[PDB]
Amino acid sequence: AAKDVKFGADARALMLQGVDLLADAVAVTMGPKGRTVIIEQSWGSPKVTKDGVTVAKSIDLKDKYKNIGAKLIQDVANNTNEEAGDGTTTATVLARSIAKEGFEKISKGANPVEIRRGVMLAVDAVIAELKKQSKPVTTPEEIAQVATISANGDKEIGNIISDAMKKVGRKGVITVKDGKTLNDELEIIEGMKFDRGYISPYFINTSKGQKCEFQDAYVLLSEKKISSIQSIVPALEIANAHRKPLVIIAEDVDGEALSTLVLNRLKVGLQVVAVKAPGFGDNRKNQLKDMAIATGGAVFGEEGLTLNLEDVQPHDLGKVGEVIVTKDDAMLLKGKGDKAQIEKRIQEIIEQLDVTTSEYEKEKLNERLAKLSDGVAVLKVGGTSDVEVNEKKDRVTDALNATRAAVEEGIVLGGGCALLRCIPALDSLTPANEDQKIGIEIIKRTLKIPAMTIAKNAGVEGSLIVEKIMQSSSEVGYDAMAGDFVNMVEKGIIDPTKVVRTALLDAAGVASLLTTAEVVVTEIPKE
Amino acid sequence: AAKDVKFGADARALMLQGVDLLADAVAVTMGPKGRTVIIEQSWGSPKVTKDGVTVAKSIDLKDKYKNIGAKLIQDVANNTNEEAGDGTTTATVLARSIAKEGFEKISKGANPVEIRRGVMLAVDAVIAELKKQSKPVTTPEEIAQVATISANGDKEIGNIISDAMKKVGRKGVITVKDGKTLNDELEIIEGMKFDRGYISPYFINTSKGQKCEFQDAYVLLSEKKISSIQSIVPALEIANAHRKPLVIIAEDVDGEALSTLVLNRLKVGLQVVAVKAPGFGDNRKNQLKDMAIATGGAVFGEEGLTLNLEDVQPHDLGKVGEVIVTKDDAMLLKGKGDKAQIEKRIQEIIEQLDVTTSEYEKEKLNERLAKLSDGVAVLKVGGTSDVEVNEKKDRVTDALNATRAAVEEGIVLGGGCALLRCIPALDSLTPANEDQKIGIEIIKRTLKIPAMTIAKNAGVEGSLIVEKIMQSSSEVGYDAMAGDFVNMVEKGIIDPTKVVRTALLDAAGVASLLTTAEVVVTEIPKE
Amino acid sequence: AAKDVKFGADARALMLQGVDLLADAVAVTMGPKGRTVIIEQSWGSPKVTKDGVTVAKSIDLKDKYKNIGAKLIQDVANNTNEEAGDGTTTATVLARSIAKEGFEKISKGANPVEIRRGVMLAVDAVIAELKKQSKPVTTPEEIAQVATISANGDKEIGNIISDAMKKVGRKGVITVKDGKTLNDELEIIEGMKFDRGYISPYFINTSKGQKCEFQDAYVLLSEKKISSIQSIVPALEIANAHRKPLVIIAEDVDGEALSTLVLNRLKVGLQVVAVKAPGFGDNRKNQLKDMAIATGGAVFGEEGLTLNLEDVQPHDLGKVGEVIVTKDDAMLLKGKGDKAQIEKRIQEIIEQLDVTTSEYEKEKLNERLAKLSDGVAVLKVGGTSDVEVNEKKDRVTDALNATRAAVEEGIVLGGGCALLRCIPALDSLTPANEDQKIGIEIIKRTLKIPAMTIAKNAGVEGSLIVEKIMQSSSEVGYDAMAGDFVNMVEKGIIDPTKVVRTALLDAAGVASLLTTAEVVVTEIPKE
Ligand SMILES: Nc1ncnc2c1ncn2[C@@H]1O[C@H](COP(=O)(O)OP(=O)(O)OP(=O)(O)O)[C@@H](O)[C@H]1O
Ligand SMILES: Nc1ncnc2c1ncn2[C@@H]1O[C@H](COP(=O)(O)OP(=O)(O)OP(=O)(O)O)[C@@H](O)[C@H]1O
Ligand SMILES: Nc1ncnc2c1ncn2[C@@H]1O[C@H](COP(=O)(O)OP(=O)(O)OP(=O)(O)O)[C@@H](O)[C@H]1O
Ligand SMILES: [K+]
Ligand SMILES: [K+]
Ligand SMILES: [K+]
Ligand SMILES: [Mg+2]
Ligand SMILES: [Mg+2]
Ligand SMILES: [Mg+2]
Repeated sequence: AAKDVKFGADARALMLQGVDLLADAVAVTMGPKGRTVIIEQSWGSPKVTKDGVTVAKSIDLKDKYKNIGAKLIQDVANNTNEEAGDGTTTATVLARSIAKEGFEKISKGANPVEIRRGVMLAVDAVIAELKKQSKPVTTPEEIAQVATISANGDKEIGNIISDAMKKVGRKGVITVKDGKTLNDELEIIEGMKFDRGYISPYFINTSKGQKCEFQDAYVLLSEKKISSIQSIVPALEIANAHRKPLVIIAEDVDGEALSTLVLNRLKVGLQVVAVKAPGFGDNRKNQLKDMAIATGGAVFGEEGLTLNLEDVQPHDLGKVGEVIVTKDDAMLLKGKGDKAQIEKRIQEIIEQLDVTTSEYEKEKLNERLAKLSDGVAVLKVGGTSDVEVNEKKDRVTDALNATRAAVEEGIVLGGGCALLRCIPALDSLTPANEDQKIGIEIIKRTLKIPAMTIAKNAGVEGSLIVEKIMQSSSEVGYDAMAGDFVNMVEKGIIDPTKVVRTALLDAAGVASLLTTAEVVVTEIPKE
Repeated sequence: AAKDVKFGADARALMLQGVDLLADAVAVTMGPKGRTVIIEQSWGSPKVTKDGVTVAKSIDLKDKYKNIGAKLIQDVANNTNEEAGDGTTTATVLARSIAKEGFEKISKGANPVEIRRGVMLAVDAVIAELKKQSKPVTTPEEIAQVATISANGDKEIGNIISDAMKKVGRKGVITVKDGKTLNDELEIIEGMKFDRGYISPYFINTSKGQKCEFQDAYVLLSEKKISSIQSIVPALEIANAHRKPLVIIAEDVDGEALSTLVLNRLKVGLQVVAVKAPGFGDNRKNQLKDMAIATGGAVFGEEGLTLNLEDVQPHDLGKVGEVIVTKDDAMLLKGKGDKAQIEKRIQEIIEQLDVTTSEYEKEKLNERLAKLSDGVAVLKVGGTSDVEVNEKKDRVTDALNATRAAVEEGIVLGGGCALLRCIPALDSLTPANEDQKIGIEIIKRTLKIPAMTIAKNAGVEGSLIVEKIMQSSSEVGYDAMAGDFVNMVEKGIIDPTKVVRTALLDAAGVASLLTTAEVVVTEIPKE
Repeated sequence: AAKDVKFGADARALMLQGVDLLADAVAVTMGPKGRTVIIEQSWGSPKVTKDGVTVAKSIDLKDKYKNIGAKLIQDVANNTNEEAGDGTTTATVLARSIAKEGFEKISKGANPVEIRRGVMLAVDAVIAELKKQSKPVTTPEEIAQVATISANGDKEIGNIISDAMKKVGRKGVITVKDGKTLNDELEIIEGMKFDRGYISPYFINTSKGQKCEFQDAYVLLSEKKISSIQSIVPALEIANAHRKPLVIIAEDVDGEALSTLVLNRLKVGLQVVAVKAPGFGDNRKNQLKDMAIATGGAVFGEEGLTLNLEDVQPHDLGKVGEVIVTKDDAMLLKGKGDKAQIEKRIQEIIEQLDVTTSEYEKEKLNERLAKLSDGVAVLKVGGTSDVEVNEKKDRVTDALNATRAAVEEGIVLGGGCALLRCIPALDSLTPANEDQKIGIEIIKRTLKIPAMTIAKNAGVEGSLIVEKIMQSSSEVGYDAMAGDFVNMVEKGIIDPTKVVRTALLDAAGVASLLTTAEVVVTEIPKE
């Protein structure tokens, strides 16, 4: 394949043109006053979206040289989306700013590698300052405010998320599905999440979602590994006799048993799924007992009152109404166990919580209580047509991800003012030479970009707004939706720290490497 | 694939051009004085229709940017057709008006999201007013008037529909079929409608209507799911040797059996279709044995006197005269079961009705007896050629859908006067800011469109007609066919409330979302 | 697929151009002085024809808009050909006239739907007048005149058809085959025709005609349905032993026996065909025993002196010289029954004719006598080459269809004067408004077209001929072949009523619907 080679400023200009095009397309959706982007779909209706990485991933350019910058910005946005789940537009605009400054600061005597090192040093200092200034979340009002801010100022989504996390706890399970009505509905379904996926992908019974879903499934628990075929055949016979699916939760399944299960499922049609038993040692036995009590079943392989898998009986297996299994996790939703046994187990765990003072035991008992009690939550998004339902689902997912991020770590000022207050942290750095000084100055100039973009999207002059923000007190910022300078914390314009630091880190790490190029090699287009 | 990105007013202008073209094509058919549209068919004679969604779905534009607006208006029309079954042209014209106003009201300082929120609020207020103004239907004359109005003023269609619903009840089953004479006639045929769609879309054997039509097909039943390939091979062999279609009524069809069926149908040509079994548990078995007696077949998989699917022999399966299957519902009309067993099960059901007094059991038994006794009504339309028969079928289907809608809910003034009287309901709203006020004004101006279009199609000026209507009393409207201001209720120009509110809701919900776009991304054309 | 949309007079002009082209091509063949059309055939010699439907079906235009009008006129011609079997050119010219008038009478204030309604009312009135003016056929001279007029003035064909219907009765069976000589021949073959097709397409033993032909076949009759395989296996054994084809005529054949017959015919090669038993109840038994005595066989399953099927013997099966069976009907020509039973049964049928006086029994006995006595008649068309043989066969088929139509219903004046005398019938109609009056006027102007076209093809001025005709008495018309005004009834220029009313109805029904169009949607041609 013949190739074309470009040298010097021409390649930089072409790649900067590509980066500018992609970032200008992306940045129109930033802020409370941003607008949407319509993307043509080949198989049906066009998709209307406000999500930054969704816009970034859908732009490919005919030119070979601009496509390089487009792909690099796409990489920035995708990394930011995967690591944090939010703040892709901020990463895109920061990447464009850093790339433009780096391209403009290249001369014959300049050393781009030392500029990259200085940029990395400044970014590390800013991240340290951000972590120092962070504060934790303690009240449900903060959760509601975070959810509302992340959902483009929709208060109903924030209230729904806050109520869901009240009902299922701060570490509960929340799932988003498309609805069939005009309003949003929240349903609380009992269940557990034991952080174990399926052993073999042959158990998948659907083509969409890549999950194994069974209804009214039998529960099979074994403390020890399943090796003998005769220890599992009667269970399969019982499951087939009742025409009900079977769920196998043991320590491990060897090759012979797994092959037999796969062959029976593919040929006969038995709905059998085997997963790894969660926990280790004592915790594994405790959690097996927990599911046995919850589903009304029993634990096989235990030393005390040992019950063998060979003489398995229908009454020795628990019943679960619905099972959902994926490659990362699996859930059993509604068991059929007696309430008395569940109450006894809960009381025993509560008593054991007050017996010993240790992090490990207390955390394990709290996890067991949460699994046995909280359950899962499902959110249904309503609307009239598919496009608006999809857009609302995107906003709800972004709000959920941002709320989880703000629960894991602390929160900072929103509206782009968090990065502005970290500029004085760059005054404590001592560059080793001129190039590190150039990099530090590039980062210092770049740190003002998010606030300027948010102000510009609102129809005002960003420079004056940023200058006024920097001259006010530490708690005063700009309210773009209202157009007034207000107390950010009191008005509830707050953002997670994780999203901000992740976006800054990814943008800097990719753009600084991009700005060190001298030669670009691309393939000649074919006919 | 390379993509093209457009910014600002260019994309909006192109999308508006596409929307204007599609809506101008659609709107010529609205009103009693509307005209028809000829759509070319690639496999035969051209199709002449007066139906709005049929015209809308058949317009695709070469330009990539106008096609987005075309697809969005097509989605509006399709949603209106699926939810209500009538009023697609009204939805199309309202959508065009809202889109044009929204595109005209976008400026640098405007916030389209708040405009959309205001539009939604105004639409909700108007819908509440419409629900308040509605009145129910009490006499068959109102039904005849509704059917006549919905059928483009054809009194014979209204009379025949009124007679049919008198004979089979207001909540019966009515079907439309091709006639072989010059006139329309009504016949009563016993049958059942079990309310289930088809498993796979590959079973469609027709080009028009998106349905599955077989004649003189056998019936296969299975209480349990069909999984093994060999459990279904003898039935397929029987269907092939007997050279007649086959119908499978199973709990579910897994991937292997479905793949075998679709490959056999595509390669050999067997007319086989599988649909989901209606009901659950005991009701499921009751309905399956319902249809077993109705067809004279047998129920497979039952615990008592179990009969396997592997040894199926033709007297173990029933026969039906004709099969109608669509994605939502399916029916089998003329079974071949003997009368004695049907009667004996009828008396056992009426006896079971007298055994227990409970809502669930009584409702299930009433549904079963209605299915086994009342039967369906078939309408046959007359004509000399296929084109006029198809046009009359479209009009009769629209009339039936509108009659059902006006039976479920109330009726309002026709001719577009229902929305005009709801304009004062918008004067009690207090917008939160300028943008919500702009949205409310957009909706207020849009509410006059249907009456103006109906008047314009009649060859007069719509503005003067609307102005004179708004200055008259509450019960006075414009008769487009006669050209006189008359009492709508006395003259019988009335519309269902459900159709009006559905059309308005879908039109607003899609057009307001469309009017918030800033960037359009389309794929570059290929060679 | 990209599509093109046209509005207003452009689409109407294009469709009118297409209609004018097709009708101008068709109309040159109308009348006694019409000319022929040569149509290219891709696989051999060109086809020379004078039939209107054949010419219409072979014109396809490159332009997408003219092709719509072409297809509509083709639909008119095909419907007229399928319904009456004659008068396709009249339908084509009437359709063109109505379409042209309707396109000319469209303005801003016009309502085409009311115009269509007025057209339908006018057509109904004209058809009622035509039915009033009809008179029946009573003499062979009228039949000869009808056949001669329909055969383009060929007296030999008329004489042959008159002789054939004299020999085999007015409700006899006449078939046309290719001849191998220079002259036309009529041959009389005894036989019976029971109006029943065969059960399964698998019995076809040829590629041309889609009919099953056996020679020197056995006859098996069963009063009841054949269910047991052992009740039929000896029949195939006897048929294979004598190496003769077998024809089975039973009430019905179940799936098992049909599959066995198909398998044996495909693998072994036995010439067996299954057909349905004609007649219902007593009539079925009477037909079965009549064909049994005609073929010298016996009827199995009769209650009195029951003869079983499992012990079937060669002498129990009738013998027939040859069998012709198709989808719609089947023929048994040369049975081997003894003359004594046939003559005897003739005597008892004649006796029971005079025993009771009832329309049902008298009709059944008359059909039984016709089947047992008349037989069939075959017409062989002679010529030197294939082209002129095909043209003569087309004319003979047209004459046969017209003669059958004139036997079923009455006759009216020919030469297009039948429609002229119905113009005053339109003066008694009172239109509801202006548009219905416009439609009535359109029909009134259209009614003069056939006479004008016939006169125009003769080389004279049609307007003067029509004006002179309307000023003469009721029985005076124009003789286009001789150029004189003569008494049409005396000279034998007469036409069937069915052909005229069918052509008028079809042409009006399609053209009036066509004239209401406003928008035309066509696909962009692909390179
Ligand atoms: N009312 C408001 N006034 C000022 N700033 C606001 C207001 N509401 C939100 N913001 C800020 O605007 C930003 C919201 O941007 P947005 O959610 O569109 O994009 P993002 O965080 O880069 O990621 P994504 O596109 O994936 O959602 C955040 O920095 C948030 O703090
Ligand atoms: N004689 C009449 N005078 C005034 N208004 C009328 C008259 N007849 C019908 N209308 C009104 O005109 C409208 C009829 O619309 P039309 O039948 O063209 O299509 P639609 O309801 O939008 O749906 P679709 O095309 O799917 O059938 C209704 O609002 C009806 O109330
Ligand atoms: N000698 C005649 N003088 C005047 N009119 C005649 C004479 N012979 C026949 N006609 C009339 O001319 C017409 C014959 O038309 P022609 O046979 O060309 O076609 P057609 O009946 O329209 O149908 P097709 O083309 O399918 O055979 C009839 O209306 C018939 O009454
Ligand atoms: K965004
Ligand atoms: K319409
Ligand atoms: K002709
Ligand atoms: Mg965000
Ligand atoms: Mg309608
Ligand atoms: Mg003729």
